[PDB]
Amino acid sequence: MLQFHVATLVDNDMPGMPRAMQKSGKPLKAIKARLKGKEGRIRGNLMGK
DNA sequence: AAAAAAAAAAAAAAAAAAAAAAAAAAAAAAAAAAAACACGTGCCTGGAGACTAGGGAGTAATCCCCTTGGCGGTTAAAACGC
Repeated sequence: MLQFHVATLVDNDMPGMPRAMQKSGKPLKAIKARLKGKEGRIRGNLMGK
């Protein structure tokens, strides 16, 4: 479970790995979700601020 | 009048299609080491050549013994039938 919490802190988009459960019925938004994506920290905040 | 048990309110907690790259399994040919009937080699014991001389087999004559051939008399053996 410690490895599960560490992995979901790092990457919650890993297939074959149980998704982290948030309080509002959503998956947890990890740091990879903050960076990778069109609306991410790179494309939506550094590329397109 | 004081102690114990059940009921209810409050608080904490788990619950979509497409394409490139890599890993992997079945297969498959190529190439490098241990066996094994017959070939390579040297030795020798047996195969081969020559002379002697003799004794066992072939050849000639004879005969008589053994083998073959015929003719007749019941006749037991064979054949035929029910």
